[PDB]
Amino acid sequence: KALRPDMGYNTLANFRIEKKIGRGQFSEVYRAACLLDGVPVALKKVQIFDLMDAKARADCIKEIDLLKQLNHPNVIKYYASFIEDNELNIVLELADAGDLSRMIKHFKKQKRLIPERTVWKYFVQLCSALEHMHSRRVMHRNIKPANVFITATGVVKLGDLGLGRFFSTPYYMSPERIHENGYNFKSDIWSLGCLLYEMAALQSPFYGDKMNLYSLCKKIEQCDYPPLPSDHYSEELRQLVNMCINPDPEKRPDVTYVYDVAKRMHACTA
Amino acid sequence: KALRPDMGYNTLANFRIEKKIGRGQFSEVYRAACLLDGVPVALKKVQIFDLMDAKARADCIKEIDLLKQLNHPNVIKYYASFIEDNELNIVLELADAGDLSRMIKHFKKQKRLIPERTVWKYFVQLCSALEHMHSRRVMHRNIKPANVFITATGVVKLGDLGLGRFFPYYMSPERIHENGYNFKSDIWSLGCLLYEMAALQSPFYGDKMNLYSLCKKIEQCDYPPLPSDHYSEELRQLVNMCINPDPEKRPDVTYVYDVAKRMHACTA
Repeated sequence: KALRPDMGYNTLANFRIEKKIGRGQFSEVYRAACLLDGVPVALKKVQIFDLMDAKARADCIKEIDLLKQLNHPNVIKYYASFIEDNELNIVLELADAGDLSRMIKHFKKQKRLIPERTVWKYFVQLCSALEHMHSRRVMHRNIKPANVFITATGVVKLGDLGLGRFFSTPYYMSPERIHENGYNFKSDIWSLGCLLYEMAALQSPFYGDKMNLYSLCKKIEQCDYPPLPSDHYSEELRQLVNMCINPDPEKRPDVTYVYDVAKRMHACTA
Repeated sequence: KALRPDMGYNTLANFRIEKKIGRGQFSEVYRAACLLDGVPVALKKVQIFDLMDAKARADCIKEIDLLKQLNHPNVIKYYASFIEDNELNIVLELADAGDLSRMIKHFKKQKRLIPERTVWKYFVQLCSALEHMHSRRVMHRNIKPANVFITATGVVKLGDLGLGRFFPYYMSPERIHENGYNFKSDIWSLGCLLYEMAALQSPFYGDKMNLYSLCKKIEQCDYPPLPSDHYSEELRQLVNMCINPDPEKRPDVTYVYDVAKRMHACTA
């Protein structure tokens, strides 16, 4: 099909698909380049007709409409969404950045810890991102190290694809997932708490080895995680983690509060 | 006009107009509130059926469709555009805090120069915004301190109050020759704005300023040189190449962004 510059990012003719890089319940994801400007992008084809009922389709369209309105230094961009060839086509940023997963297993090999000062540098940006998202009534739904990208310069980008430009049972299970299959805005806070623990501890709070799913549910119920070392990490980091990893969603702080703490701690640690 | 959550940001019903904040040749801008999320927005109403012929209507629609694709932290986001009550309605990111115009005046009244460190801190963000617009083949057409918003956190938001892009603050040579507006016309504006950040006045400003003297000063690019004691050769040379009568010899925004990024990294 022939180029149509008037359409910009809103037609498949302006993209060359490279390879499939992902399959989901409802979607396939590709690496593509825009033909107008040569920018590498992720192209998510969602079967809103062939794989969803009417309720799923409408809710998914509403959600993508909100996501492509976000405009924040620390969020992976949704560049476009349009219907063509009977699918919802979503064009997303692939960032020139490593995922926090990679950085974590790096420090692990080198038997070193991320100093509290760097942790706050990264965590304040994630919190800035999530505050932006919750202010437009958008839940993230999969906060994990694989979805957090860090640039050359140390700017954080939160995505939901787990795919950078160059390198690539949900990861942190909440009590409300275990018990009621529920996910709300406070479920993002739970995950954010677990990610702050993982940056300091270099492993998930509910990690273990053998690990029955049943043992993993028992530990989550009791919030039974190894305490962080009080010699390496302030009481205010360890407390923020404890407030976030709370079995009751209602008792977890809102992201405004977590962002405010991250901002005070960035300020007094830099 | 009563609520409809299903219709989203795409009908006037889900918005309360709170006051006018802008007026252009073909448009009014309002501060408004989304009743679905309590988020405050700007609402531009464009008179595509009363002040416009078919050509201008079709051009203005094509442009709005390209503008709503822009997505950059330093560019005012366009959330939605729809036709309702016989206008083209646009729902935009509101930047209701300050702007470069208010900052420049603040420094002017305090009889203080803006430190070069601070100039690059704001200027690299404006360059970032414009590199994004140009990469998508979108001209700004109305670059001036008042259209450069600044959030509480000090994030630059490049906007356009009253779509002055369809119609200046910075008389360019390609206005004096009537010649019309292109990508390198944005670069002229950009160089004048950098100058004004360092001098606290437009490069062609005068007390008893009048069209004759202005046309002469643009013809010769006659602006008071910046104090070499306060502002680097790099900053002065970057102003110098942008303020050039020939659009084809002005640098492209990628080059200006690259210098700004490198000058920012150095002075911090």
